Amino acid sequence: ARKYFVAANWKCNGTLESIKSLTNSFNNLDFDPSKLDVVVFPVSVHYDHTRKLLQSKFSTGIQNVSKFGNGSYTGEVSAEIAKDLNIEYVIIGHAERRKYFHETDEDVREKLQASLKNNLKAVVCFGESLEQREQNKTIEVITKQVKAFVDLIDNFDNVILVYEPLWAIGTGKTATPEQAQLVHKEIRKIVKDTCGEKQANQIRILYGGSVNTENCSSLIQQEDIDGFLVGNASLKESFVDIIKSAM
Amino acid sequence: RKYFVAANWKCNGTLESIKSLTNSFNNLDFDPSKLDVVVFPVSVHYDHTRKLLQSKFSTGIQNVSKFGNGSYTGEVSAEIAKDLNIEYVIIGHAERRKYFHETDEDVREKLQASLKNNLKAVVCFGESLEQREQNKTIEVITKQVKAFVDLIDNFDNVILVYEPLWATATPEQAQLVHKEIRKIVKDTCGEKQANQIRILYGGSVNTENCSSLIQQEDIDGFLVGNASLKESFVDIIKSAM
Repeated sequence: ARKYFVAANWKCNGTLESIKSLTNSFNNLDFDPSKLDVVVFPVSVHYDHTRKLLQSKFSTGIQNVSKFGNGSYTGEVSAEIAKDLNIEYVIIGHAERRKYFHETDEDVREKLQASLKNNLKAVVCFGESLEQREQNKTIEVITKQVKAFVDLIDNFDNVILVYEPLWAIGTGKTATPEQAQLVHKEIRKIVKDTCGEKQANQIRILYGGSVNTENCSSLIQQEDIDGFLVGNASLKESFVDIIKSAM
Repeated sequence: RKYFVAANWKCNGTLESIKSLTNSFNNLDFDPSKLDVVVFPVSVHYDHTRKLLQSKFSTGIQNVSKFGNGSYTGEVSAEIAKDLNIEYVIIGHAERRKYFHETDEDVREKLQASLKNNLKAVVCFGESLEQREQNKTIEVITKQVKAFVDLIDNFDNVILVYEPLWATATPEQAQLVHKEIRKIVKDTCGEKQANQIRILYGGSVNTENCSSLIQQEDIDGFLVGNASLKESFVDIIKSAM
């Protein structure tokens, strides 16, 4: 049994009073952190505020980390600084950062190396576009993307994979649980081949497409879906029910 | 115009190093009504640094998003910065132009967003070594400044920074570029506006060279990097006192 993993990616949202209440509207929900991981990823300038308000059962992290260490990189947050602040998790390679800020697989690899080097846990995202899927390149692109960083994973509890089906985000199309499952299986096989069977069976793989209260239960019951990276729906108080689906 | 001395800590610091350095700084007496002093820590250090620093010190962040709130994982909107009462933002720093491909279009959009949310902007620009070697210094800087200068409303609330990426720079060279920068503001904005606007030197500034830079007619302060990590930074503040 892999520990399930449910993550709130607030993205660029929130406003002091908004957090505060939502963090309290969580919080009341009882769960055991020894059996289920729950991580909240607020905006960097909300981290301290959100960490204080959330109870120890909730893990926290930030939505990006630098590929450079400390030094002359205006605007960046190093893994070193994140370590010092006891920031536990980092998100790496999110589709939005690949798209809008030109993050490559080389960046993902380097960000992951830096994060592990400073005892950080990494939520690493990847996935294929619609036209890559239309040409039966799903397995090809995902293999390339995963192989870009997968040889760096030391402890397989501390690195968590996220499949974001870019092909069914802002495109019209929509992924069924069976399709997600089939890709998740393939992702696990890639980890099996490159790292070993035990490591592949240990590693959490989350679904990072559109997750809400309506579809969450039918996704988590899939064999190789171990949780979610939730966006839009993690801004709502009902997110607590998405946590209950993995409970 | 008020002189303006800014600490750009870049990607440096620890909770402890900031407790002491911020205490060092607090001891130095100065009047915020006569001299602006801004500290730009890394985003995850902002709250920590704001609490420790006394009200006389202004604070800000080292970058801001060009998008508003929404699906932009990793970004900090001017909206969010407003809500947190963050006063200043740095825009268009050389390191972000270089490593993260920030353009003049980005600078312009980040500035618009910042003003739109009542934020003060420290806007950087400057020419590379090869641009300087081909006598394009004035050309590049004119292009870079003109990219955003038509957006400035209150000329106390937007502060220019000339960073000689090409380096280092002597005070005469800096002064000559600063003069040209002011002229661009003068004849593409107005007289009271160019004489109002602060223009900082953003190259390597330390205790040795700070005094000879600030005495130049058109140098109104600094954006200090490396040297702003030290307790001696307080002496760089004294040079503009």
